[PDB]
Amino acid sequence: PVDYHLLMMFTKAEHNAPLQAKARVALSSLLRLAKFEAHEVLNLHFVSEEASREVAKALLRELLFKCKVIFHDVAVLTDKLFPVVEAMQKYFSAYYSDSIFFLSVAMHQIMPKEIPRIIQLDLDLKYKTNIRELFEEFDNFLPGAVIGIAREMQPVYRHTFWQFRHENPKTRVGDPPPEGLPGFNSGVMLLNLEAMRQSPLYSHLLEPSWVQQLADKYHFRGHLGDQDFFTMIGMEHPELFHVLDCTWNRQLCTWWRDHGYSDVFQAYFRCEGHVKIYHGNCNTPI
Ligand SMILES: O=c1ccn([C@@H]2O[C@H](COP(=O)(O)OP(=O)(O)O)[C@@H](O)[C@H]2O)c(=O)[nH]1
Ligand SMILES: [Mn+2]
Repeated sequence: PVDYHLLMMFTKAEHNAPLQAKARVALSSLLRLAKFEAHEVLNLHFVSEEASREVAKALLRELLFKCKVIFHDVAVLTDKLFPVVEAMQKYFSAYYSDSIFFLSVAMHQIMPKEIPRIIQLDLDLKYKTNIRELFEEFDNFLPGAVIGIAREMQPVYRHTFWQFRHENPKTRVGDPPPEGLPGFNSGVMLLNLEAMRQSPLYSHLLEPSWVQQLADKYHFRGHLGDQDFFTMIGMEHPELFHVLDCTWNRQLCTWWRDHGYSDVFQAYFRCEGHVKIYHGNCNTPI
């Protein structure tokens, strides 16, 4: 048998109608279109609390290749994360309870060594293709590339990196694609735990003094959590990241188009081609 792992955040879903609607659109599209071979098996991980764990199990019954469903305890992962991720919530969430928002960053240390690869996914997504196809992007990784991640389709990182761009007028940090680095979106993340455990550079970029050094270089104080870490790391060492085509995560949020970036917005939001996964971020309907 061959294992394919997906991870999803499903916290505070109890008495949440907007969230449960999203998780219905997401999980229904995922499973209705997901097709695997008979020997191999799809593993669906969830980090949820006892309360939302019930909500998930109840939702999966309506929608059930074998597909094993694993539930991770929110508190257990948080408690495991905290000693590793304390020194970077003061830069990317600029107190203890909010350690679970940096899960992707330390996925290799939290997950068992038995798991070599995982795809962490948002629940405001809509799947337009078979999810087995996305796993094929792992093969397109360069050696020394640890994370598969789609680029950010809003000029958020213009505003976040403002002081660095103010000081470096020639920089590509915060610039639109294809010539510039717009930053990353955390909605669809291909985490190569095997590569993460083995990459010395990534092992060092997780350390406090390194984080401090790099945040200070970019004058970085963000609020986007794990997404902020990868994005900032992506500016220094872009080769750690395998940039997924925009069609694998087409964010639909247009907030910044109407709140300051009307002119440059398109250069970030643009994504030509047949969409494979939609991302209805900032509550944008699909
Ligand atoms: O109350 C919540 C809200 C969100 N999420 C999860 O965290 C992810 C990030 O939230 P959201 O989609 O709002 O992020 P955005 O893409 O809007 O920045 C979602 O996909 C959900 O899986 C959660 O567990 N509880
Ligand atoms: Mn989202």
